[PDB]
Amino acid sequence: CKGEVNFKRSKFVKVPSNVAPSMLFELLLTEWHLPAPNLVVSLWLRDVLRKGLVKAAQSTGAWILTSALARHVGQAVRDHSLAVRVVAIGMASLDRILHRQLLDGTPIHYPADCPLDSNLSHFILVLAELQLSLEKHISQQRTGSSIQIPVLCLLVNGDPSTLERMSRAVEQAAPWLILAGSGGIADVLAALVGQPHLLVPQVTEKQFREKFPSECFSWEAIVHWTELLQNIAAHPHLLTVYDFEQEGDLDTVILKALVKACKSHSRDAQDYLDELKLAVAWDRVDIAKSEIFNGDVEWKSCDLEEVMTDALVSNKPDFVRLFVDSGADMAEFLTYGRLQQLYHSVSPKSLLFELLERKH
Repeated sequence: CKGEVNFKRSKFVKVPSNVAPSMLFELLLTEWHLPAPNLVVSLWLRDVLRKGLVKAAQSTGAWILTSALARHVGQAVRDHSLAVRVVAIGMASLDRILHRQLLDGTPIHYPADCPLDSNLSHFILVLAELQLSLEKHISQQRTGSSIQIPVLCLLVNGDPSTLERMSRAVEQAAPWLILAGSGGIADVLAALVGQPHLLVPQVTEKQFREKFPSECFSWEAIVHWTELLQNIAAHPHLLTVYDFEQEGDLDTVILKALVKACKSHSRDAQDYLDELKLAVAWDRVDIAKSEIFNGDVEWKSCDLEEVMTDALVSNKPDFVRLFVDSGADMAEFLTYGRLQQLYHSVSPKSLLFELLERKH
């Protein structure tokens, strides 16, 4: 069901039980008319995040999966939108929303002193399972020149139950990147990950009593969280702890984690190719060179060809230096058609474009 809230109208798509995974995706794509996401991330530290990435997202755009500490960041992103574009989707249930009967049965006034955040301009009215489903759906959807789409899990100061949300997500083939200083289950995660015996039957209780000792817990939930943690810690790939109290660049470790991730899933050219396209977007070319080409992958020219075109078109010289140095023979690459393409891919704003146009 389609609805509009003249609050400047926000879109509502009815999110029925067991909804098709590719249904809400195409609905938000078409009914909301947003551009293709080149990146998706599902939610000192208060400035590091909201400055280094928020600014570095403007270059290429991305999608941010959130739920209306959190209010400060919501207001921050609201302030960031005031100054290619990034979109936010309000995938949320209907039970926790107030005045749900008013919107169920045309500006639906839902003034409540609960209501949803009016900063968002879209929503999907119907929870963790939907998150996992959409994540696996986007991670499979190939945005291309056949190009897949990135999705990441940013964890911060979470609660205990999130481990379950992480547990299945570890099976979801999703890299996890967590910060060590957020102040919740993130810190215990950061502490308990490194062990000779990766398990922790009771010292898990030792730390959960050590960190956040406001509520007392039964031993059954403690041993259950212990087995959950033992199951989660068995995928080092998706798992990636880091610190921002000493030194970093969030988009740098971001690529670091994503790259090490696409390392394990498989070893192909096209496998690494999305990530290489990523570094292309981020110009973190040194990282990839040390990491991707020189790291493991022995490339084939015919493959990298496409990317090479991309890189050149970006006036992006260095990566070309490398890809050529990676053994790309532009002599092989060159085609009068290839140059025809390249030139037709010139900037319309360029006086070159105008001059060529007058010529034509």
